[PDB]
Amino acid sequence: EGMVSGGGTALVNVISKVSAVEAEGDVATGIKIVVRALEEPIRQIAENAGYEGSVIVDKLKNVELGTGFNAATGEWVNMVEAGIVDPTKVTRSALQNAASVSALLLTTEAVVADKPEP
Amino acid sequence: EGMVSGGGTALVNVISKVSAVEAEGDVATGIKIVVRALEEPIRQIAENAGYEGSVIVDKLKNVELGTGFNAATGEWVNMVEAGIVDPTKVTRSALQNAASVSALLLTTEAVVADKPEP
Amino acid sequence: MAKELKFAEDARAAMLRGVDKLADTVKVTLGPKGRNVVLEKSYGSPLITNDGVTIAKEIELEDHFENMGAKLVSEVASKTNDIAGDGTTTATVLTQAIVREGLKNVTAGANPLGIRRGIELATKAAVEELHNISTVVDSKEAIAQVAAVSSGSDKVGHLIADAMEKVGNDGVITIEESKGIETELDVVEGMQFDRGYLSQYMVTDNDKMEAVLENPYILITDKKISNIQDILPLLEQILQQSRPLLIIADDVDGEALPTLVLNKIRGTFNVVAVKAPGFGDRRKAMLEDIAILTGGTVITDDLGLELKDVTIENLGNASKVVVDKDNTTIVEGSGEKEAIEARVQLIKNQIAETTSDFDREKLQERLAKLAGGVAVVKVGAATETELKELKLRIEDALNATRAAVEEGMVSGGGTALVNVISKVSAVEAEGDVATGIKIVVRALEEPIRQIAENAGYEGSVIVDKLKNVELGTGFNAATGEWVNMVEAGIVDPTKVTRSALQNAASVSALLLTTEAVVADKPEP
Repeated sequence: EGMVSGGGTALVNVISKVSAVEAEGDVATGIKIVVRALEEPIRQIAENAGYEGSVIVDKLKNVELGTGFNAATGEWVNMVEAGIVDPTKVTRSALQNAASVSALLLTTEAVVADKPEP
Repeated sequence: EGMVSGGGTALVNVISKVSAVEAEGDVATGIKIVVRALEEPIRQIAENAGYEGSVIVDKLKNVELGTGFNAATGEWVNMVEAGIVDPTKVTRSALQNAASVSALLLTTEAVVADKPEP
Repeated sequence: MAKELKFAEDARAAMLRGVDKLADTVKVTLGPKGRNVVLEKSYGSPLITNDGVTIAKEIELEDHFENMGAKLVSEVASKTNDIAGDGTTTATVLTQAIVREGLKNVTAGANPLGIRRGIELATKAAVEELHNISTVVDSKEAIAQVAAVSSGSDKVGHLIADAMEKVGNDGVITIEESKGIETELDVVEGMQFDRGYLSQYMVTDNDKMEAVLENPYILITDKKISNIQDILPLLEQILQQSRPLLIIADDVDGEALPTLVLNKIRGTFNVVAVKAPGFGDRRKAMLEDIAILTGGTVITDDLGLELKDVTIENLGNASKVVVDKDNTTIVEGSGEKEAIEARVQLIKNQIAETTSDFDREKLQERLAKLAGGVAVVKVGAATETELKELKLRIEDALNATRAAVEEGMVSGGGTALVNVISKVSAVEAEGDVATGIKIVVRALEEPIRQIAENAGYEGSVIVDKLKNVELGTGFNAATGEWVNMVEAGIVDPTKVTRSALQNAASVSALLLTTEAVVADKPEP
């Protein structure tokens, strides 16, 4: 596949293109929901390091492409230069699986499960 | 007294000077306490308007003095020019009263109260 | 006493539960095919009715927060039941729908301020559209027709038309019970001014809330009456005369007001005190006008007259005085016609001489009030039951006629509400503003759907068919046939619908933004 920015930076880097997709009604809502959810990995990583996730997300949305947040040091550097790189296949496979299974679960309406034995 | 920036912008504008105060031990701990707490008004105002408080605080800490956040519009303008101004006396009196009463309460060790009548 | 501080959605959950209870109790009476509801009474047989406002008034919930919701929605309906008798229900239904859907949307994020903004924008657009499409009722024949609908028998149409023409659009029209069997229209010299009673204890007609005085004495003064001692000789004189007393002063307060209230409650004195209309130099103008009409004298320090020196002669006299919560009406003042004519000519000269449009407007108001007179409708019928029924029929007919005269006439049965859906959907917005726009668009279908369901027809089918028929053709719930409402007479005042929509939207916006609810804890 190739190499892309690690640490979830690539996920935020594609937010603009997703928001650019045109839809209406529930389709537009489904677009917005994915737009919101795509920020979860980077925000969670920032919170785990003690940094405020919202601040990191907002700053990342306004920096040049290829520059992200180094959770190890808390400094905004070039991930490619700093070696914080993740395979494209891993990210795209995770996104595809999560989206597909979330779509399957959201359409569930009746659950048949074994009653716990008293 | 005079006129200062409204919407709690003045409170954040004095954070740097408070952090510049030198102390050690519990004195330094209390200094950090006040530094952290001084952001509460602006953050709460931003949250009431639906904006993320942490983002607003972080951005305000890095903008020029005299420019704050207009909660009514969500735009970063000049408070003096936009008329978002608050009296100096109000802010300083509120801060003094809050600090004094918090100091009195934190030193409380035993509470004598009337037992509810059954 | 102990509070029950509660925040977040659970407070709003209780609010919604209360509003839903009240709406489920009220909305079942909506529409011509509305069903009947049974209300409990302390004594006598229980009352069964389909009148929405009474049922809403009688509702009181044990749960404190649900009681808050009920009282809120009731106070909303209060602002609307004043005109006609149906606007007190549609508002409740719209409020319920908007609150429910808005709460559901807010539960999933959707910053409430954006929802409120969208609701306000949609409501403004809907009001604009309603004022756009309407059958303007200004012709005399149309006015007579509207006076001849609702109950309106048939004669009330012509009677109201002639009285309206004689007194004008804003002229005072009064309804009286003639001792004969025929209903007659009379125009006499009278005064109505926007000054209600100072207290409800001296209300003579509890059902109508109005204070009614027959051949009363009228006290006219610009002074403030805070001491009962200032009027004791005059009170004794009037008690000797055993006649009602009307008091027109700058303000009656202090100890004199409770004393007069107690005397009225005990029946010792049939006295009514109201504030003096106008302020400053203006107040003395129509104070003198009232004195001229009633033959009384204004008790002012300029003339050297004291309250204790007031005699029976200086008091104004009239045949009948009606005092409501906000206005006081005088019928057949005892003052000389020539003096009233001279005052009218003086005011006309002032109007022709004044240069200030504000002062000219005030003088024109005084001139029109003095010269237009009062239309008197002496209702006559064979039996007291017939007389009362005719009186009630004329009352709402006059109210609806005035309401149509000011705003106009639109399609009834909620058809007008659906007819404006397209314009509201045409409003451009994004985010939570667009969400609120969709909220209002969905909620606007509630009245017609509810009316269709009450008659047993499927609401969704009615809504879908109505959205695709020509404007002016709606659904007749009485017959189930799609006819021209204007031709079929199913017409509702524009003011009623627009007021209900405005009140419902405003109160729903206020409730959706609520974050913390403070209520008294139930006592164990």
